[PDB]
Amino acid sequence: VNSFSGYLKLTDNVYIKNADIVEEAKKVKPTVVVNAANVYLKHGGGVAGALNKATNNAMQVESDDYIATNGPLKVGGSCVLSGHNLAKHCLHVVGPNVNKGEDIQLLKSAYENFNQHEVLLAPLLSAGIFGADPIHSLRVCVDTVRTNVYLAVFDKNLYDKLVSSFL
Ligand SMILES: O=C(O)C[C@@H](NC(=O)c1ncnc2[nH]ccc12)c1cccc(F)c1
Repeated sequence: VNSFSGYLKLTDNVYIKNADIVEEAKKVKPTVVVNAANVYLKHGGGVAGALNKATNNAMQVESDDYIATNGPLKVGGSCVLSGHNLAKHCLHVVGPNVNKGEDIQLLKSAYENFNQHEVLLAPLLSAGIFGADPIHSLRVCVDTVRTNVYLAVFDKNLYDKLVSSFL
């Protein structure tokens, strides 16, 4: 039994809510919050910019040290860093950015990173400004993630569309 509230159950292990992931993280303080990162961990906009802003830029400072040491992530890859004031850990996951020309088949690989963690608060990878079909992303999520995932969808109209079209 945990502290997530108001989530709609989609499957045995996937739950969904129309919510700002930052506000959910502040309220729940989960073990793992997922960031929709890019390979450079440059947290400018979207989920990443919003999470980083809520950490007072500490996420960016930590991320720059990570990249200076290790180089960039792969599309489809991830790294575990601090969750700062928002969570114990942040799992930075790189879904493909279709607007940048990245391979949509890598979305499944991106979601596979979630399976290394028992419970996650996460956004809908590759949706919105990353340019992929969000209905497809939700289907890949449900068909790939086996651990317990609480999805926070920011856009209200999108949430309603995802629920109403879910198979
Ligand atoms: O509208 C949506 O859900 C899709 C969108 N999500 C957000 O931008 C978002 N989600 C939750 N809390 C948030 N707080 C501030 C922004 C924000 C998105 C776009 C690309 C990759 C993703 F993984 C998710």
